[PDB]
Amino acid sequence: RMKQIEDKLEEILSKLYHXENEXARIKKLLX
Amino acid sequence: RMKQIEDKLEEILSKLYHXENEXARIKKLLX
Amino acid sequence: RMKQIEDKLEEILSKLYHXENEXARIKKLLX
Amino acid sequence: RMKQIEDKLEEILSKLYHXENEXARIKKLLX
Repeated sequence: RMKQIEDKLEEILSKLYHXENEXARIKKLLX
Repeated sequence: RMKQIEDKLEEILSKLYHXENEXARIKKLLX
Repeated sequence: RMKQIEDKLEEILSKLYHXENEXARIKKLLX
Repeated sequence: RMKQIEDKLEEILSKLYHXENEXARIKKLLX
């Protein structure tokens, strides 16, 4: 269950990287 | 407690999807 | 340690609510 | 593994502080 929790936290970190990707996209629209 | 933690992580993932919807709403205002 | 982890996840959820607060403030600047 | 999970949660919180850094930078482009 700890190693299910770590691999939920990895796919939270992936959906923060998708944070990062939108924040280059908005900074084209605004930068 | 592990399967309480996994179901806090699910309702963090839900509030990243609300990330996603706001980052659609801001791209109507800016796109 | 599980109920330390749950209360790190509470203070991640709080800093997603600060997500919501800024996505109110940017939507004043743009809405 | 609990104290591996807490230290994934710290490096999630760090990548939320980077939320905070960008939401200073966009609030220069817009404020």
